[PDB]
Amino acid sequence: MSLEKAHTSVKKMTFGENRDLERVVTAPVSSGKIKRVNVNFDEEKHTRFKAACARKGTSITDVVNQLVDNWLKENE
Amino acid sequence: MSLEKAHTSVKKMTFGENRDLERVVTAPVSSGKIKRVNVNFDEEKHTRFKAACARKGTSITDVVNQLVDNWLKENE
Repeated sequence: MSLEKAHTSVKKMTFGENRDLERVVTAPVSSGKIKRVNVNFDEEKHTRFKAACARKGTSITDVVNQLVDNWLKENE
Repeated sequence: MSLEKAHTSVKKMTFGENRDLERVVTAPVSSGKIKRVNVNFDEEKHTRFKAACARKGTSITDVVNQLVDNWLKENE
Protein backbone atom coordinates (compact mmCIF):
# COMPACT_ATOMS: atom_id res chain seq x y z
CA MET A 1 0.00 0.00 0.00
CA SER A 2 3.01 2.25 0.54
CA LEU A 3 2.76 2.57 -3.21
CA GLU A 4 -0.57 4.24 -2.46
CA LYS A 5 -2.20 1.06 -3.78
CA ALA A 6 -4.02 3.66 -5.80
CA HIS A 7 -1.12 3.33 -8.17
CA THR A 8 -3.35 0.88 -9.93
CA SER A 9 -5.86 3.69 -10.05
CA VAL A 10 -8.41 0.91 -9.96
CA LYS A 11 -6.27 -1.66 -11.72
CA LYS A 12 -4.65 0.42 -14.43
CA MET A 13 -7.91 2.27 -14.19
CA THR A 14 -10.43 -0.17 -15.55
CA PHE A 15 -12.63 2.91 -15.73
CA GLY A 16 -13.16 1.99 -19.31
CA GLU A 17 -9.78 1.73 -20.96
CA ASN A 18 -11.56 -0.98 -22.87
CA ARG A 19 -14.53 1.31 -23.13
CA ASP A 20 -12.04 3.62 -24.78
CA LEU A 21 -13.53 2.10 -27.84
CA GLU A 22 -16.71 3.98 -26.96
CA ARG A 23 -17.54 3.14 -30.51
CA VAL A 24 -21.12 3.94 -29.83
CA VAL A 25 -20.39 6.08 -32.86
CA THR A 26 -23.53 7.99 -32.10
CA ALA A 27 -22.76 9.48 -35.51
CA PRO A 28 -26.19 11.15 -35.61
CA VAL A 29 -27.48 9.10 -38.50
CA SER A 30 -30.86 10.51 -37.60
CA SER A 31 -29.61 14.06 -37.95
CA GLY A 32 -29.21 13.91 -41.71
CA LYS A 33 -32.69 12.38 -41.91
CA ILE A 34 -34.00 15.95 -42.02
CA LYS A 35 -33.12 18.89 -44.27
CA ARG A 36 -34.21 22.52 -44.47
CA VAL A 37 -35.33 24.38 -47.59
CA ASN A 38 -36.41 28.02 -47.60
CA VAL A 39 -39.02 28.57 -50.30
CA ASN A 40 -41.03 31.69 -51.11
CA PHE A 41 -44.52 31.31 -52.56
CA ASP A 42 -47.03 33.82 -53.92
CA GLU A 43 -49.50 35.70 -51.71
CA GLU A 44 -52.30 33.67 -53.27
CA LYS A 45 -50.35 30.49 -52.61
CA HIS A 46 -50.24 31.44 -48.93
CA THR A 47 -53.96 32.19 -48.68
CA ARG A 48 -54.79 28.95 -50.48
CA PHE A 49 -52.31 27.13 -48.25
CA LYS A 50 -54.14 28.32 -45.14
CA ALA A 51 -57.46 27.07 -46.50
CA ALA A 52 -55.88 23.76 -47.50
CA CYS A 53 -54.27 23.46 -44.07
CA ALA A 54 -57.56 23.88 -42.22
CA ARG A 55 -59.37 21.70 -44.75
CA LYS A 56 -56.91 18.84 -44.27
CA GLY A 57 -56.47 19.68 -40.60
CA THR A 58 -52.68 19.73 -40.55
CA SER A 59 -49.71 22.02 -39.88
CA ILE A 60 -48.38 24.44 -42.50
CA THR A 61 -45.13 22.46 -42.56
CA ASP A 62 -46.92 19.13 -43.00
CA VAL A 63 -48.89 20.20 -46.07
CA VAL A 64 -45.63 21.09 -47.80
CA ASN A 65 -44.29 17.65 -46.91
CA GLN A 66 -47.42 16.26 -48.57
CA LEU A 67 -47.10 18.06 -51.91
CA VAL A 68 -43.51 16.83 -51.98
CA ASP A 69 -44.84 13.35 -51.26
CA ASN A 70 -47.27 13.61 -54.16
CA TRP A 71 -44.50 14.82 -56.47
CA LEU A 72 -41.58 12.66 -55.33
CA LYS A 73 -43.49 9.37 -55.55
CA GLU A 74 -45.41 10.39 -58.68
CA ASN A 75 -43.13 12.42 -60.95
CA GLU A 76 -40.40 9.85 -60.31
CA MET B 1 -41.59 92.69 -53.48
CA SER B 2 -38.48 91.19 -51.91
CA LEU B 3 -40.88 89.91 -49.27
CA GLU B 4 -42.99 88.19 -51.88
CA LYS B 5 -39.76 86.83 -53.25
CA ALA B 6 -39.07 85.49 -49.80
CA HIS B 7 -42.35 83.65 -50.00
CA THR B 8 -42.13 83.28 -53.76
CA SER B 9 -43.55 79.89 -52.94
CA VAL B 10 -46.58 81.91 -51.93
CA LYS B 11 -49.21 79.75 -53.59
CA LYS B 12 -47.01 76.88 -52.44
CA MET B 13 -44.64 76.83 -55.40
CA THR B 14 -46.73 73.81 -56.30
CA PHE B 15 -43.87 72.00 -54.57
CA GLY B 16 -46.14 69.04 -54.74
CA GLU B 17 -49.39 70.44 -53.46
CA ASN B 18 -51.24 68.80 -56.29
CA ARG B 19 -48.97 65.88 -55.50
CA ASP B 20 -50.06 65.90 -51.89
CA LEU B 21 -52.83 63.54 -52.96
CA GLU B 22 -49.96 61.14 -52.75
CA ARG B 23 -50.78 58.71 -55.50
CA VAL B 24 -48.08 56.83 -53.63
CA VAL B 25 -51.12 55.28 -52.03
CA THR B 26 -50.36 52.79 -54.72
CA ALA B 27 -48.74 50.41 -52.30
CA PRO B 28 -45.92 48.37 -53.85
CA VAL B 29 -48.76 45.97 -54.65
CA SER B 30 -46.12 43.31 -55.07
CA SER B 31 -45.95 43.93 -51.35
CA GLY B 32 -45.84 40.69 -49.41
CA LYS B 33 -46.74 38.96 -52.67
CA ILE B 34 -43.82 36.71 -51.77
CA LYS B 35 -43.90 34.84 -48.46
CA ARG B 36 -41.25 32.42 -47.18
CA VAL B 37 -42.06 29.23 -45.27
CA ASN B 38 -38.93 27.11 -44.65
CA VAL B 39 -39.85 23.41 -44.66
CA ASN B 40 -38.28 20.14 -43.51
CA PHE B 41 -37.52 17.41 -46.06
CA ASP B 42 -36.59 13.83 -45.20
CA GLU B 43 -33.21 12.49 -46.36
CA GLU B 44 -35.04 10.34 -48.89
CA LYS B 45 -37.12 13.30 -50.07
CA HIS B 46 -34.00 15.44 -50.49
CA THR B 47 -31.92 12.81 -52.29
CA ARG B 48 -34.66 12.30 -54.87
CA PHE B 49 -35.21 16.07 -54.91
CA LYS B 50 -31.80 16.85 -56.39
CA ALA B 51 -31.87 13.77 -58.62
CA ALA B 52 -35.31 14.45 -60.09
CA CYS B 53 -34.70 18.19 -60.38
CA ALA B 54 -31.40 17.53 -62.16
CA ARG B 55 -33.32 15.43 -64.68
CA LYS B 56 -36.03 18.00 -65.44
CA GLY B 57 -33.45 20.78 -65.35
CA THR B 58 -35.20 22.66 -62.56
CA SER B 59 -33.76 24.58 -59.61
CA ILE B 60 -34.21 22.94 -56.20
CA THR B 61 -36.16 26.04 -55.16
CA ASP B 62 -38.36 26.03 -58.26
CA VAL B 63 -39.10 22.35 -57.66
CA VAL B 64 -40.75 23.09 -54.32
CA ASN B 65 -42.82 25.89 -55.83
CA GLN B 66 -43.90 23.36 -58.46
CA LEU B 67 -45.23 20.68 -56.10
CA VAL B 68 -46.89 23.42 -54.05
CA ASP B 69 -48.67 24.77 -57.12
CA ASN B 70 -49.72 21.26 -58.14
CA TRP B 71 -51.13 20.23 -54.76
CA LEU B 72 -52.73 23.66 -54.32
CA LYS B 73 -54.40 23.49 -57.74
CA GLU B 74 -55.29 19.79 -57.76
CA ASN B 75 -56.58 19.43 -54.20
CA GLU B 76 -58.14 22.90 -54.10
